[PDB]
Amino acid sequence: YMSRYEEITQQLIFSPKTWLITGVAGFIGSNLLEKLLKLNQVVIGLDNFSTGHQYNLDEVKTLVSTEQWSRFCFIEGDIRDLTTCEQVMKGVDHVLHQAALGSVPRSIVDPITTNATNITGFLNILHAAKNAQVQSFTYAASSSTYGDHPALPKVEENIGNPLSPYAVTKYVNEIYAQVYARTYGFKTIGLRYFNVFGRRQDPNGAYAAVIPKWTAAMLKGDDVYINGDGETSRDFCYIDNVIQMNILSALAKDSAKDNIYNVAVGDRTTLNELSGYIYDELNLIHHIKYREFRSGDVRHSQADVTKAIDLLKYRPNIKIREGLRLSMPWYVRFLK
Amino acid sequence: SRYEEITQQLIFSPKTWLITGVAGFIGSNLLEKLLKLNQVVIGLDNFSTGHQYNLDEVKTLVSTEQWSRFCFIEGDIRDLTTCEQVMKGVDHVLHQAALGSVPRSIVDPITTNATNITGFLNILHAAKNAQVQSFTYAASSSTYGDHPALPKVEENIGNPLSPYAVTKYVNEIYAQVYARTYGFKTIGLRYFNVFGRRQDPNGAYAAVIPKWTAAMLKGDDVYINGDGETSRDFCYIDNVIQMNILSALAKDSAKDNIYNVAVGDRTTLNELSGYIYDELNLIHHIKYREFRSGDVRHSQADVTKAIDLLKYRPNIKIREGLRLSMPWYVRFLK
Ligand SMILES: NC(=O)c1ccc[n+]([C@@H]2O[C@H](COP(=O)([O-])OP(=O)(O)OC[C@H]3O[C@@H](n4cnc5c(N)ncnc54)[C@H](O)[C@@H]3O)[C@@H](O)[C@H]2O)c1
Ligand SMILES: NC(=O)c1ccc[n+]([C@@H]2O[C@H](COP(=O)([O-])OP(=O)(O)OC[C@H]3O[C@@H](n4cnc5c(N)ncnc54)[C@H](O)[C@@H]3O)[C@@H](O)[C@H]2O)c1
Ligand SMILES: CC(=O)N[C@H]1[C@@H](OP(=O)(O)OP(=O)(O)OC[C@H]2O[C@@H](n3ccc(=O)[nH]c3=O)[C@H](O)[C@@H]2O)O[C@H](CO)[C@H](O)[C@@H]1O
Ligand SMILES: CC(=O)N[C@H]1[C@@H](OP(=O)(O)OP(=O)(O)OC[C@H]2O[C@@H](n3ccc(=O)[nH]c3=O)[C@H](O)[C@@H]2O)O[C@H](CO)[C@H](O)[C@@H]1O
Repeated sequence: YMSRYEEITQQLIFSPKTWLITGVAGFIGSNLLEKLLKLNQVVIGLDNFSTGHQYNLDEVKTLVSTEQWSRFCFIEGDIRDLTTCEQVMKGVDHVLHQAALGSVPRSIVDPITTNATNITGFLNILHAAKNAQVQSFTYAASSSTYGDHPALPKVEENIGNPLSPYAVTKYVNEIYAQVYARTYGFKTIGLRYFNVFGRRQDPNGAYAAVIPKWTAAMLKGDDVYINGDGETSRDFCYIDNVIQMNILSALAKDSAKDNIYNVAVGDRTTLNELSGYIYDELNLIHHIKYREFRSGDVRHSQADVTKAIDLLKYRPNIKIREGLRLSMPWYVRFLK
Repeated sequence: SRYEEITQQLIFSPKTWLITGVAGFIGSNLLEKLLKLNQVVIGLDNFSTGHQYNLDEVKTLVSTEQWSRFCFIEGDIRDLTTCEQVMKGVDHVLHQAALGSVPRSIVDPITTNATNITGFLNILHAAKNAQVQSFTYAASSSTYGDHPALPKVEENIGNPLSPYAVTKYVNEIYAQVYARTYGFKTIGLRYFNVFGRRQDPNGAYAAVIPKWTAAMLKGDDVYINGDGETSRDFCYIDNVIQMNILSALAKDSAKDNIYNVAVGDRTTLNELSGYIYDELNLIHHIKYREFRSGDVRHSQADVTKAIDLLKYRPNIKIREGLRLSMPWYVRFLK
């Protein structure tokens, strides 16, 4: 069970609130859209259809009641534009900010647009929220912030130098958030994600995350590439864990705010083991080439998640193996 | 001696310099020096906190031939196309364009962010793609933040205390990342409260020295935010010009590095009001309020790094600096 979460969701259903999800047509955003509409919350959504999709919002329509859906007001717009950020914050209680351009390679290839999206856009949204005097503010940080720090597991206090323009932007999100707490008393929570996966994560496009990437390759019967030696390790975290933690953070005690928390499970899968898992779970649904290391890459990733467990009563319920089983059906229906 | 050695070689084989923030306090002082060295100079400013009249002044201090190898473009660092075009044929970049003032950034962090981050990145990236010989940018002693140790060593850094402080720390991190992923080595200069000729005395954001000088001349109130025991390493302008040039022409091993630019002296605000007063009286010529929010408490540089790797010689200290600066202010404000 996820008791605290269970309690807070109950709390929400009785006294519903108005939420803003930026990046709401994206992977994590539309997943938050699902849960929040299933709790009868009023939700304002903001996306620009950069990496996000209309079909993800169309999917959530089929997944919820028409009554629940009529409380969703979606706005097409850009976080890089301040006035739209201000317009979108009117009467908002809780801010879940997921809008950004991900991908470490994307940021090497084009650090300028990545900067405007992930720094300027984050600040537009943060400032607008402080000005609107929202009840809470939660934003997507990253495990990439750990940079070249060698120790495992990864604790929130200890980071190294950033290895990618992507990492810089996300780290900058944290600095700004902390500084907003210092100067305005606006307390936020930053969630450092550790490779999230699950339903609605884009398998198409040159910048696809590894799990939906390999899944599409394996299904079609194409080559599956391993960047380096495959001993590179990750703490893959199924979406529902991220969903739990965003909501936990939005209704967190005040003393629990102005904090950074790892969002993961505490596990360590190498890229070799992962291929094996994505092979097995696709077999039971009835249907390898090594190259050089990706540049600006983090080597090993494993979260120490006890801070979230401690302060927020986070209870991670879904490990990678169970996560893949729940996700593979969705990907088959998607690429058929 | 190394600085004087360098400046001579510059006279003999002049290089092309890009100065961003050329119409501002530090930038215009760099202009005057470079033009006195017969350097080809390209200047970029948007006249935000800068001034056409600062250029006019430099024009009067330098011959008309030296003034003809100055190409000024009015424009904004926030626009990448202008950052790209201004890099044409450039040898050395001195990046000085930014919006200072901690209080400015508390009222309006979005605007401070756009210029100090977006604009900085714009100019970093263009120089990287232009393949210039060097890139040196203005960093800040503010990025020491809440770190209590004295003196201030480049390595030992605390939490930033303001939006302005963030932007200037971000400049360092991006510079580090560009060295990492693109092999483009830069130098960041942590300036420590610079003063001298052309530091704007007007407006709500004026630094202590020009502001206090202005008010003492006008008989207005002189305000000390808090203790008066709040302390700084006031750096005379000619020391900064020296570092900028030493950094522009560093050997490869001295690049991808950060340097404190200061003198190594600690001066309290109480002491400063006395010093400025002393120096104004010699040219034939106080209320306590609350601490300024997001202020750094004590600031004093250890400048041993710059001395070792860049052969820096901190020449002018507070007193001689004020004596050199005071006549400029009287003539200007009159
Ligand atoms: N996916 C991971 O494993 C992971 C890990 C760490 C951090 N994050 C962060 O989580 C957040 C969501 O990632 P995701 O996996 O859902 O990726 P995604 O690309 O599916 O979601 C991003 C969404 O933000 C929207 N967006 C981007 N720029 C925008 C703009 N300027 N204006 C309006 N909307 C904009 C996109 O259209 C998209 O809908 C991002 O901040 C990402 O950097 C993700
Ligand atoms: N003076 C100090 O005490 C001190 C200390 C540490 C760091 N710095 C930094 O040193 C640099 C020089 O500043 P200064 O002290 O000469 O102040 P200043 O205000 O006189 O100079 C700033 C110049 O940059 C220009 N500018 C601002 N935004 C611009 C933009 N977007 N596009 C083009 N031009 C723009 C302004 O018009 C002005 O000419 C800045 O980076 C400042 O933040 C100053
Ligand atoms: C540990 C870390 O910093 N994680 C962050 C990083 O994800 P990652 O870059 O870790 O996620 P990813 O799925 O892009 O890469 C995972 C690993 O798989 C490798 N790979 C990928 C595809 C392929 O076809 N073959 C292959 O070998 C890739 O080189 C990497 O080592 O950035 C993401 C944003 O996009 C998130 O912010 C993550 O938190
Ligand atoms: C130590 C530090 O972080 N220094 C940085 C910070 O300068 P500072 O903000 O320290 O420079 P400043 O000239 O604004 O003020 C210095 C001191 O003077 C005090 N004061 C000022 C005006 C007044 O009327 N009365 C009064 O008491 C002010 O509160 C502060 O304690 O930002 C500058 C650019 O903006 C530079 O980047 C400096 O490197």
